[PDB]
Amino acid sequence: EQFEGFVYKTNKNIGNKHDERVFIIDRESIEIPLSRDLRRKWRELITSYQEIHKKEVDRGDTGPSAVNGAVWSRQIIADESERNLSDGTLCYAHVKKEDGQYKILNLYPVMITR
RNA sequence: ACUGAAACUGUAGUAGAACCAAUCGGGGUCGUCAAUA
Repeated sequence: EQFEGFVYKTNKNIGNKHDERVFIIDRESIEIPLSRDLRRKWRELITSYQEIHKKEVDRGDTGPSAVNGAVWSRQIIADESERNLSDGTLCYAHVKKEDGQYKILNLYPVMITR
């Protein structure tokens, strides 16, 4: 098949990583309201990712504290703007179809995440 | 159809009385980290 999409890239950020992702926009879609609680959760989540490694990246370390050869995941090296959840930014949404609606539980920067 | 003269706006009086640059804070301490395939 062919599709349009956005490439979601995070760096070679754990050792087994081979492939980035392309969010296939072409085919099917569901718009859901972005509440303040979701966006403030994202801010708290991404500030966590950034602050916990501030000492690491100031030391000039290039990757995770116990996984050599990996490289910092994008949201960690990204600036304050990554916390902001601005228009057109890409996320993973944790979703379930409870009560007959697509409930969005949380927004996450990676598949297996903080 | 003759300019008056001569005479220190000086003398006495404290920009001061009162008010705390101060109140709280052990130079301390432990769990991961990372997201794919």
